[PDB]
Amino acid sequence: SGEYPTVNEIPVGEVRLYQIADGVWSHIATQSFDGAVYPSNGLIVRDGDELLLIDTAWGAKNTAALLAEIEKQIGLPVTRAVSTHFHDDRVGGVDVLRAAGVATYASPSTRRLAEAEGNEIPTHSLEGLSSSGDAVRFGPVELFYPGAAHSTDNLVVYVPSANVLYGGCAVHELSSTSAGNVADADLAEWPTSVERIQKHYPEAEVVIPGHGLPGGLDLLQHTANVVKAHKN
Ligand SMILES: C[C@@H](CN)C[C@@H]1CN([C@@H](C)c2cccc3c(-c4cn[nH]c4)c(C(=O)O)[nH]c23)C(=O)O1
Ligand SMILES: [Zn+2]
Ligand SMILES: [Zn+2]
Repeated sequence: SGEYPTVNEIPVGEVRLYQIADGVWSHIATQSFDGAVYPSNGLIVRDGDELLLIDTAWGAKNTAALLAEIEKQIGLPVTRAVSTHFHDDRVGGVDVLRAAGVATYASPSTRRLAEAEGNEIPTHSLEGLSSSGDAVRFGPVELFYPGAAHSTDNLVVYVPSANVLYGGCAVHELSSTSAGNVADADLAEWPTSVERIQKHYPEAEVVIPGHGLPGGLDLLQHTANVVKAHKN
C-alpha cells in the first residue's frame, strides 16, 4: 500500500511496480536460489509512447508476469530491454522478452559471460562500454560502465530527466551488512568503481540497488564501506 515492496511481501512468481519519478518505475520480483528467497529490482523508463526495460524479473515466469503487470499498470509497449550483467536476475527472462517482440541488449562482455555460463543471451551488443568510465546514450537513459565490482561486466543506468541512478548489483541497499553474492565479484576494484560512479553522477537524487530499497546518494558510500569490510 505505497511502501517499497519487500521479499516477504511478494510471492515468487508475482511482480510489483513502484513509481520512482515521472516516467520512471522500478520492478520488484522474488526468486529462490540455493534454497533461499531473495527480492530483486529492475527499472522501467518511459520512452515517448514506448517503454525501455532495464533487467529481467529473474526468471521466465517472473518476466512474463512483469510484462503482464506493465500492461495492467502502464499500458505502453516494452520495445527494448538492457541487461546490466550476465547473472540470472538480469538475463533470466530474456527468451520470454525476445519472443514477446522486445529487442534485448547487453554489452559484448555480458553476452560472452552469459553464453559461457549457460544463462539466457541478449540479442544485441552494446559497443562503446568496454573501458571503465565509458558512457553511451540509449533512449531516455545513459549507460555507464564503472569498472569491475559485483561482476566484471556490471553496468549502471542514469535517467537524466529525473536524476535517477540505477546502480544494479554494484550498489547495495542501506540495510545490507554483507556484500551480497560475491561469487563473480572483484572486491579489490569495487570501491574504485563506486568512486567512479560517485564522481560521474554527483546530482543523483534517487539511487536504486539491484536488490532492496532505494535511497539517496548514501547507498554509494555504504556500498564501498560494506565491500571493504567484507574484504577485511
Ligand atoms: C553465484 C554465481 C554462480 N556460481 C552466479 C551467482 C548467482 N547470482 C545471483 C542470481 C544471486 C542469487 C542469490 C542471491 C543474490 C544476491 C544477494 C543480495 N543480497 N544477498 C544475496 C545477489 C547480489 O548481491 O547481486 N545476487 C544473487 C549472483 O550474483 O552470483
Ligand atoms: Zn549478479
Ligand atoms: Zn544481483
